[PDB]
Amino acid sequence: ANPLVYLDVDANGKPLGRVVLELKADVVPKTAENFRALCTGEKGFGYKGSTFHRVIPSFMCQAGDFTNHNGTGGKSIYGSRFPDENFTLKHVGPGVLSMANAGPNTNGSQFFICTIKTDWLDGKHVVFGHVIEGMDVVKKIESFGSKSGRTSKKIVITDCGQLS
Ligand code: NA
Repeated sequence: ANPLVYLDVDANGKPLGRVVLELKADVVPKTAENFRALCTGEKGFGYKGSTFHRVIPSFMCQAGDFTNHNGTGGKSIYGSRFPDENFTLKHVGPGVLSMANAGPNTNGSQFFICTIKTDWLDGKHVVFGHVIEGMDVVKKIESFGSKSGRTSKKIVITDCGQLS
């Protein structure tokens, strides 16, 4: 039942590779389905053509603000925001896929892929998947970040979709 989706990512127009993510529809179906549909674009909008705007080495790579491209925007397939579904899944290490937010019950479209264990985010950010393949691509993304989050190159999700 768990979708496999993919992100194809470049830096300054140069492809970095493909990240494959499992979405834990068995634990957080509402959150998984939001991300799944934003990968396919089947609601008429989604991640394709948007950026990793905030990338912090030894922390995480954040993306999904396809409206403002700076961390202030994005929207879910349900509306602008939707509640925290649950906090069952934990930030157990590199490769965890989790919802960015602006506090309780503010999930939109922004998400992050961890590059370390970010356990202090447990109970505050909804984990909804993990990297199946392409953690080397995530590390390439991470290499273009900074401790401030600002990236040294424009990191673009050139394509995305569902594999199964
Ligand atoms: Na720190």
